[PDB]
Amino acid sequence: MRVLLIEKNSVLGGEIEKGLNVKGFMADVTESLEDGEYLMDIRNYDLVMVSDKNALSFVSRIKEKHSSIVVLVSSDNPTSEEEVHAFEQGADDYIAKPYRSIKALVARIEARLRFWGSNVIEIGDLTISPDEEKIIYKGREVEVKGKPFEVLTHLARHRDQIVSKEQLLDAIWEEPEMVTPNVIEVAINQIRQKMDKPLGISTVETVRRRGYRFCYPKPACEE
Amino acid sequence: MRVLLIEKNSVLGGEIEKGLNVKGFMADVTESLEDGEYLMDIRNYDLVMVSDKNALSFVSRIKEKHSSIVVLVSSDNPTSEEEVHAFEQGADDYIAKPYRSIKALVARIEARLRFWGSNVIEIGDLTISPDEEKIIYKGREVEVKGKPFEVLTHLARHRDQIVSKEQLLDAIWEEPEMVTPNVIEVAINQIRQKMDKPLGISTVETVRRRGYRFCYPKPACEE
Repeated sequence: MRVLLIEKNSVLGGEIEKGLNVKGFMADVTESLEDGEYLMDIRNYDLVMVSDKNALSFVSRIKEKHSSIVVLVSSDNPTSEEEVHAFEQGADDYIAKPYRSIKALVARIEARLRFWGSNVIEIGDLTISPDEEKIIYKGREVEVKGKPFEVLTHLARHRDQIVSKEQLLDAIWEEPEMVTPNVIEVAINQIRQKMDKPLGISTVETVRRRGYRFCYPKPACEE
Repeated sequence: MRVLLIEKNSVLGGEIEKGLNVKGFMADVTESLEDGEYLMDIRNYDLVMVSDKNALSFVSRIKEKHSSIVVLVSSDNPTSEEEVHAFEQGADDYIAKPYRSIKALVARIEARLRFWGSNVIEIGDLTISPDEEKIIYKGREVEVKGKPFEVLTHLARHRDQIVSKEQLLDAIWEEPEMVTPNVIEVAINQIRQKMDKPLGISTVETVRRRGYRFCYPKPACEE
């Protein structure tokens, strides 16, 4: 996890840099959104913090381009106008720039995410965390954010149950996504040729009785 | 949903009372927390807010006695010492008592709770939401957190699956406790009599083989 501090004043970024260090978090200082937009492109950050007034525009694109991320905007003018705009535009939390006491700022970031990590589904050595939008295989952590991984998260949860072709559709989409008609055909034959490879364990059965039946692998129950 | 506003000043708790009401929310004003604690024990609330300063100890147990609830404490003295103690003691958010502009406070309560409504399991007209810890039957929402509640939600998720008797024993009582592999007959018998009463529809199949099997109602299909 990394923290992004978009501030032109290196002095204020200096104190915060040694402020979150106590939590063992990494801090990054940038100038205008341009440096933050170009710097974040090569590296992703868990906490997106920016004290720039044009933050409303930046957080707006960060919320839609990456809603699965935290945003902490600041402002030396905590007025009711910026308060509603911060939550309406798309801000996870807003702190008065003047900083109540540094530890007050980081403290809010700490309670926001201390352990940072969770998982809902767990089968064998494979662990899928749909709440945190994160898939793990063989102990390998991989991020997800697209239609190709969307289905991967679908069977990840509704596993161990019957799955018809219409099931993936209504569980994913087709018309609204302007996808190519009959997407279940190429999407399932490939996802399987791409899933059994990395996992190495089969967990899908094809039958004409209904469609595709997903069954948990050999007893993954602890001995 | 319901909102709880504890404030010794009826004038301030008054404006808020009729403030968020415009959003179509329900709210009640009380004096000391004693009234709120004696009023909430008989009625449950989703948003529990308090402007009392000695609430630190109260809001603290609220998270313990109700970690699945929202907590909004206020304070006419926004000091870094109270802020850290607010998140440390047990507060989801803290607002400077003076209120930025009422609507500003309600806006934060709305964004945090706009639609509020989800369910991981669904079947026919019955709805069950274990993540939020709540059972819904015949369009009636009811909260449960006793010993025989998690067991009901347990078979709700593991629906359409076979489960042995011992599994249930270690499912709710996994930590070392006086389980004595034999009380299951009592817990299962009590659940069967406590589940059919409310849900006039059976959803559990009892079979001497293996143990108890869970499946959706037999007449669920229109046939």
